[PDB]
Amino acid sequence: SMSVKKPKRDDSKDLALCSMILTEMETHEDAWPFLLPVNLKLVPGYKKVIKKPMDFSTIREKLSSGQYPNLETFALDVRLVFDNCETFNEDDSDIGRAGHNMRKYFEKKWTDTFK
Repeated sequence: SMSVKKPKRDDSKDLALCSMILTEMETHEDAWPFLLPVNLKLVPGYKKVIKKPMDFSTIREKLSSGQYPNLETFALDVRLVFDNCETFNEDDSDIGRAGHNMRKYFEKKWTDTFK
């Protein structure tokens, strides 16, 4: 509250560390469904159904342009990529499995870097 603060966590490396994690996600072999924005002209249903599209290239652009106020907003966008994937894809499909694998990969990197 006013004039009552928890001890100051050092957040000066967060930007660099989020960038590294994003690089690691981008270079994973199962990243291919998530690297670029879904083509809303060519994928039936996607525009209507997925209210907030998100992808790794868009996260990169946001990150590099100071559009994440903190590391939780970054994590929220990454999770949005996978939540979208689950909404639109059967679990039993290549893309469905890709999204599960990537989400796990991310959550491990996140816990190991910050938790």
